[PDB]
Amino acid sequence: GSDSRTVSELVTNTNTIRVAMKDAYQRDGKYPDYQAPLSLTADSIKTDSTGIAVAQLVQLGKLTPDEARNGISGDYIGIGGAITSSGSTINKGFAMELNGLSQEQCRSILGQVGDNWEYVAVGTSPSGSYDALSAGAVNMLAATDNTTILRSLAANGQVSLTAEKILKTCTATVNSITLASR
Repeated sequence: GSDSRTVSELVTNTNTIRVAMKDAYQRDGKYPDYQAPLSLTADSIKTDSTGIAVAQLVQLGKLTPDEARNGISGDYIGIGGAITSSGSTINKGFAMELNGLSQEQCRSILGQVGDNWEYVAVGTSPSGSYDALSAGAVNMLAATDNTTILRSLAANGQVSLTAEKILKTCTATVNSITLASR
């Protein structure tokens, strides 16, 4: 991406969070349910005990508040469950949602991270909201298309998100990216 403020930090945070999520939870074989981080502060990320994943990671000492934050939206990063089969009742994956992105920010982020996640989708969740995560566990096996469900565990779902392909997405004025992994 271009020399645009904050995008490199958010991208790096996605990596840092991935490492921390694996360290905290992978041994359990399942990941935490979504709880909204949208009212957290730099204080309360250290104290909230309702099950917000970034708060858990900070309280485990595996992450700090700046590493948990989306500086583009000004929200702490949303993290919820993801499923790996139809009608599963276990979060066998996790999903993180990056909200409040301009077209350029969204494209830049996809150009840096896209092919490092086995599920990638683009939505329209604004700053202050996590529309995908609040809707439920993310379906990692939804069929891909060229605009919304970009990479998934569906048949032929590990699409290479080249610069050219990224031109077909992030096309709204307000965009969001959901990344998910086993």
